[PDB]
Amino acid sequence: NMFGQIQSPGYPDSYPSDSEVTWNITVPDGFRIKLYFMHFNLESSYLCEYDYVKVETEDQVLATFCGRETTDQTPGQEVVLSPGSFMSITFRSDFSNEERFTGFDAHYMAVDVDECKELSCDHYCHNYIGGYYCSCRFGYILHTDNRTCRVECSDNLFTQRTGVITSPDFPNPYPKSSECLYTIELEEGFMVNLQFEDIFDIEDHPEVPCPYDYIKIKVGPKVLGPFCGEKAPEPISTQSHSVLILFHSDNSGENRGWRLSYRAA
Amino acid sequence: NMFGQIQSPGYPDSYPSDSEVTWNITVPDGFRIKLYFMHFNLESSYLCEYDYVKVETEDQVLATFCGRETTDTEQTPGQEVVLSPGSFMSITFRSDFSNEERFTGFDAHYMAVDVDECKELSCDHYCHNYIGGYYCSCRFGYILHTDNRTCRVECSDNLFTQRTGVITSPDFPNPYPKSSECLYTIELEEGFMVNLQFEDIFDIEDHPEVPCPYDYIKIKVGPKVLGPFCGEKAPEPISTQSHSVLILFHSDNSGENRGWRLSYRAA
Ligand SMILES: *[C@@H]1O[C@H](CO)[C@@H](O)[C@H](O)[C@H]1NC(C)=O
Ligand SMILES: [Ca+2]
Ligand SMILES: [Ca+2]
Ligand SMILES: [Ca+2]
Ligand SMILES: [Ca+2]
Ligand SMILES: [Ca+2]
Ligand SMILES: [Ca+2]
Repeated sequence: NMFGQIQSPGYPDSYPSDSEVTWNITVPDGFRIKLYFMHFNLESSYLCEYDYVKVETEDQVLATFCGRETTDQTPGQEVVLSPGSFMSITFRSDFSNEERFTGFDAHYMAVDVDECKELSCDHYCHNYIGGYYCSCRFGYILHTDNRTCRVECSDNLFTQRTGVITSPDFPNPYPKSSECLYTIELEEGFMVNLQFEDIFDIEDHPEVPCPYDYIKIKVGPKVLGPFCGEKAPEPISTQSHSVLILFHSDNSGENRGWRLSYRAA
Repeated sequence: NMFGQIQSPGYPDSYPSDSEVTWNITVPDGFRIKLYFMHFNLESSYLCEYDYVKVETEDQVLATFCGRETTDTEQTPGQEVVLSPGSFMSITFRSDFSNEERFTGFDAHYMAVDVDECKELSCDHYCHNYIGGYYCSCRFGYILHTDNRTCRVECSDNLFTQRTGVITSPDFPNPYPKSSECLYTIELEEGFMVNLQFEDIFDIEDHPEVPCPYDYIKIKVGPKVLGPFCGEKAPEPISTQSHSVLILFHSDNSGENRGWRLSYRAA
């Protein structure tokens, strides 16, 4: 079902009267139908109510043709493309073909849908015949949704008296679908003070507290947050030599993220 | 296997030294292979002699890449697509013994691409392309021959009974249909004798050495066949002693010759 030919009854002779033939064309998923004509010779009438070639889908009429390609409503060299993978064609003939119209000769074929051109791929889209797939930029990992591109952002440990911690690629949009664990572990006796600076931009919601992306900060047996939005939390003075910062990002958005510096009190 | 992805060993980490991997890609008949790269980071060398990605067929090297996409004036693939001539593509990544610098290799993607045979022993009239193949069809009034390629006609449904008349090759003086077999029959009453006379253009494919090996006219009168006739020069007028004559016109699968016209008169 990648291709086919269709003719009116009797072709290349004049078609009979009182005839009605329907052809249903189905192609696999990821394909559309292309239809064109090499010969078209029908009765010409007002809005093709008498004799006609009707091209339609299951819920939509794509085209209706009648008349003669010579001096007339005809398809001409025009291609009829279906929106999806289905096309129905009906040739109808009324009660009298006294002029001996010779009908039509048509050809159809499956055409690949280019999904990349038509929940899209986060980074790269790759089209192929019958489908498509997504891939990611260097340094990113395709998520389990087969669509978004996450990163590994947990392989860290901050042990020095002062330091800087940011969302991945800050201040460029942070990676979607990621789960970053930043760990501060200073020397016993040191107490960590946290301080946000620069751009702060974490996707939020006007009514619901941080339903999408957020920072949580665990110090001792207690979690601070979640934090999101355009306004950073106020500086945080812990009484702890160790702090965990968890940054969660969902499958959507282009927010720029956050930066913090830490210092021992 | 209409598509696939290929990476260097270790990707996205630096590739190991002394490694050699070949990927053979075969697609069905009527398809070609399209190959492109999303990341390319190799050692650079003269003719890519050290580290390289070599793209080839069974008898032809299509491309050889090396170097890093960052630095320019290089032998990297860039955004360029590599297209195989046929339905086979072989790819070899080679890394020599010297990997001082830590190059991260490559990320490649390939897919089958339909050959458009109509664009790229061809259809006489219409060619129709589809995914994985193609077919021919004919103009209105013609019939696709058993070769699935040339377009013949029915040209034998005739009978000339009038005292005078005109007979021509089909569509004269436009090119006559290939692969056809026309039978023209003149039948007059007993005692009439048919004279034949060619006129206007006469153009039947011929050969300089061999008598009419391609197309020809034969004319049967009584128990005798005249001809075969072909070429650019019509036979001289033919006076039969017969009230009935058969003209056979044969055309082969090739050529665009304009044909012939004759008038007849029953004496
Ligand atoms: C003509 O077409 C048929 C299919 O319709 C094909 O199988 C057959 O082999 C073709 N003839 C030649 C000589 O290829
Ligand atoms: Ca009618
Ligand atoms: Ca596709
Ligand atoms: Ca988000
Ligand atoms: Ca090397
Ligand atoms: Ca094709
Ligand atoms: Ca010829």
